[PDB]
Amino acid sequence: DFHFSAIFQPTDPHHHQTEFAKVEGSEKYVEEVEVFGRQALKVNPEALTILAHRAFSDVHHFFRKDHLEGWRRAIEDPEASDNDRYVATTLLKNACIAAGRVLPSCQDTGTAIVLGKRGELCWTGGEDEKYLSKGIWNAYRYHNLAYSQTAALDMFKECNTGDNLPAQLDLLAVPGSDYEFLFIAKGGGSANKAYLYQETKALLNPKSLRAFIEEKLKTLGTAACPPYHIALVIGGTSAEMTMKTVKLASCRYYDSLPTTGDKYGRAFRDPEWEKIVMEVAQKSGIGAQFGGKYFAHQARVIRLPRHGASCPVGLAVSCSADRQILAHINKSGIYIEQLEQNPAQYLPSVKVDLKRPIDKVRQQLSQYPVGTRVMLNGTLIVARDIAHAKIKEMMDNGEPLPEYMKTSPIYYAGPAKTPEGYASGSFGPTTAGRMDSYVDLFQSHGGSYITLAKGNRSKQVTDACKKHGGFYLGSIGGPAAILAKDSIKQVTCLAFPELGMEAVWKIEVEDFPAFIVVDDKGNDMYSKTLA
Amino acid sequence: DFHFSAIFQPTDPHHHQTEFAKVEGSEKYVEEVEVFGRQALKVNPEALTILAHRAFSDVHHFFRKDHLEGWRRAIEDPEASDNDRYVATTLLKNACIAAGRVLPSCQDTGTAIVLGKRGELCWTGGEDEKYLSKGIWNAYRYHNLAYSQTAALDMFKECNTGDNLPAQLDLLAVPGSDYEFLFIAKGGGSANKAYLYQETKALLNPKSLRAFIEEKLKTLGTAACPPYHIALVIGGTSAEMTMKTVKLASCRYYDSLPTTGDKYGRAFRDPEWEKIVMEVAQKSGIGAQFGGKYFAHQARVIRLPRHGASCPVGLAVSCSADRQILAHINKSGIYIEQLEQNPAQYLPDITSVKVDLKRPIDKVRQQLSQYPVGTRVMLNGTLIVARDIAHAKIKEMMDNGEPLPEYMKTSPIYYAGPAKTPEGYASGSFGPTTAGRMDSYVDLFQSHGGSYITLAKGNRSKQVTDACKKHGGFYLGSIGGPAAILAKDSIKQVTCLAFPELGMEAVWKIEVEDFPAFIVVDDKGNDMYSKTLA
Ligand code: SF4
Ligand code: SF4
Repeated sequence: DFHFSAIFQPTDPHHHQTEFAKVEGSEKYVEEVEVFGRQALKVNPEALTILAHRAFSDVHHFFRKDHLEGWRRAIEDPEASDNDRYVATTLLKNACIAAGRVLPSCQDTGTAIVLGKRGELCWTGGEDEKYLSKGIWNAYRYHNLAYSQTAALDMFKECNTGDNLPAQLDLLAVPGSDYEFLFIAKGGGSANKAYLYQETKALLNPKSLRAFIEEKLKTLGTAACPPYHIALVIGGTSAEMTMKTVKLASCRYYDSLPTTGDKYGRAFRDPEWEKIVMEVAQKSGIGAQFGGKYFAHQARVIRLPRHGASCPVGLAVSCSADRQILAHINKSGIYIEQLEQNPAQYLPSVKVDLKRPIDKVRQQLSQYPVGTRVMLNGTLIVARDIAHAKIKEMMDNGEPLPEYMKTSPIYYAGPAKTPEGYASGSFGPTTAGRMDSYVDLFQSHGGSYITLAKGNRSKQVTDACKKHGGFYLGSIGGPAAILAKDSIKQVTCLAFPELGMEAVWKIEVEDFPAFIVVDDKGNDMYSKTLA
Repeated sequence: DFHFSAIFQPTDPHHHQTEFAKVEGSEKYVEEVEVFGRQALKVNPEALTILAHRAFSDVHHFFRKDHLEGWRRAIEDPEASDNDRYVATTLLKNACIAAGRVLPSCQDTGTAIVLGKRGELCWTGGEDEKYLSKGIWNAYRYHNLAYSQTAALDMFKECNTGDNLPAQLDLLAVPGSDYEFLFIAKGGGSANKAYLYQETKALLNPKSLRAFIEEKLKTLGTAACPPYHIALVIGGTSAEMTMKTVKLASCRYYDSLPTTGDKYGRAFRDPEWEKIVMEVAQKSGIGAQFGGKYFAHQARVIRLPRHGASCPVGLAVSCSADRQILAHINKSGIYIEQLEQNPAQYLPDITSVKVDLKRPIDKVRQQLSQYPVGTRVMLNGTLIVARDIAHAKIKEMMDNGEPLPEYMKTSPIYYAGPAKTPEGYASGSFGPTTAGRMDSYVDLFQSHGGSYITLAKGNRSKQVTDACKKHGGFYLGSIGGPAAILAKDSIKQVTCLAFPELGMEAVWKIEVEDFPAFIVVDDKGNDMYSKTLA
């Protein structure tokens, strides 16, 4: 006989485990009514604007408890490495700066993602996407955030939309008369570490699955600013369903799922395999960015039903800029998840002068092995994805490598907007691996001998630095607000201003910490843990 | 100033270009009302059961015009290869059988996927998932389909749910008072060929993108029964959004999108790069399964906005079992897309080695050894049928010290499974499965004296070529997709031999006549895909 079984059966479908604050006076935006014998809710769509504005403001200055607790755990664990503690201490201090509500916790203030669940009898007037987008527009326009969205004018010609729109608006039809939300300000760096695998029954035994996990976790590397929230989804009804689930798992949205399967194919969380993921993460030695135990905060593993011929698998992380906020609108008004406003309660090198010919800097760096902590003082030239592409194009047309690529270390980065009275907006490093295809080319043409970013890099960069006498320095990844507040003293746009954050910048820095990751001798700080 | 721009802006948002039929009398399921000055539609949720039942029945017996036209193009194009025309003719003949409404067009009757868009003022009572699931349940229970969903009792212990549930139910909240739908009966073989790539700005120039397309199309191989509808999505706001878009693009759901971008980042279809995908597909020589021009029916290329640090890319196909149906409920009742009920009108107005399998297996190996890869054979006699779960069970037995069972050494091994048997028929639809999923067993089984001759569809990995060379083995490629005509014409008797508890994935002993295949891998190191899928 027929038995309906929903795939997802959370025991806490409305997230009662989360603490919410009500927006003062917001009961004026709602009215409970009774139509055709059923309870309904009229919602003034301005409530969606107010809510989205607040969610995408608060989320850049505060974190959840389970995120902050992980950084404290890395500081207090006797088994953590010195680098584990240094990175976690820096990120907590960064969070203390961000909680001042001026600088966002990361320069990458993310794609605006809205998961909405509108009850059958929740009546907004239907213009939900417009009103939500206006609230998002307000948050990014009137706060010191960043405009990160790139519009395609044709297949290859692009421009920044200038307002961080469009958002991703996933609005679902569900029972009842409320409106429930998960807002995510998703960094590009962790978005890029969402992976889909197409597997078979041969994966589905303990030995094969553990080897698979070990292999795939290494491909995350340090490129998305660990410690990670690691989410793994085994199965799914389609690739897109597997990937949506792994995103939500990484947001801890499915934490109240059952922990056992049944003959109807319901989804379940697997604590036994979450523990195995954490054991792999810890024993990997990758650590919180620079070697150690704290590759991962925590793990979520969800097992899904599958077509008998199929085994899609999803792997994704939430990065140091762990940014999501639950919310709901009901007959009492607008409620928004309460994040931690006092992160401070969780708190328990070689000097390199850049103000010289770059060959003198290269010579000093050559005296030290990979793993050495350095403090940089002087000028950095800032350039990432589009600027690198433009410069390669110039040289392909016979033009010289620009002077500003040959005088100073190249910082792969872009700033968020500058607060009034401040020298710099949040201004941390971007993922180095995206620039790997340029390094040998630029070095063979006399520049980019020293680069500064975050994340492990491919072997071609190690070979290039050895061939050309180059270096790759790894900044701590994630602490964009304290870097801006403490290290960055002057910021000037050098070239391609139309590129927004991706313009070429000239910045003057003091006490800028980094590690020598790749030297000029073929050595790589990550060669043992991320081989 | 603020300007709202929806990412997707189809010029035909309600699919007026699609022909719909009204379910007779279905206006009795709806009622127009007005509350708070606004027009609303009350919908008896039984309408969802009725609609889902008809959709997931019709779609297994009929195809859209653009799919059938693609097969006719492969028959009539002077540039099509001889194998292109043979494969396309076989698939059209299969569709004519399926149009008899008894046998489904493929044995893999798919995952039931529902994209629903419920208007703000469309009131169903809210139990949409249950009522849709009951209609899907009716369709798979009361027709000659298959129960394809595998429940996980724990991480590794599995069972079939026995009713092709759960469905994928993606119900969206949208303006208005109607209920619009796209139903997809998605085969596992093409679902497995949905790929996500994490790329960068370094990809986004003509030379790199063309090279990328060339490289990735080859990784599709023939594993999902081409000619393909190829969908390529460049960009996206997240991996899951990119993959949903490429799925819908493969269903031709986004055909009316704009063809140019703008400063607000709207999605667009790119006809120039669709033409490039088609050129790449055609010049690949991969062909409609066995070499030629018709690797692809058509292409869809959607360009999406992206975070500046990101460039997700999606690639996906719709296979020969191209199965989707649009539908909507409005004030006039239930409307469902009209598919083509007379596929025979696409067939034109107007050479193989006979292989007797009823000989010792070593005599069959000897005869096959006389011929080069690419030789078309006609098989007559016994096949032993086993795919994913049976292979895993047998390897598990061997790991525990048991011998390879005798029934794995007497006849060629057909990787396949049947749909339910129609009353009075020898077999339900019973076509081949994707061979590549069994690649890890071949060398092991051949080292223990069996599986010397395998029969399935799709190109295989190099380890299979090496095993067949080491052990004097062969891989025969059945045409992929024509499950109904294989069942009606070739498969004469089906008996369950072992592991009856595995259901569809039991070991079967079947007798076949005039079963066509190509020698894909011989016993000499040759592989008919070695040049096109190198
Ligand atoms: S820089 Fe690091 S912390 Fe910030 S969004 Fe990118 S991956 Fe996340
Ligand atoms: S056997 Fe071929 S046609 Fe049938 S569902 Fe699988 S890939 Fe599609």
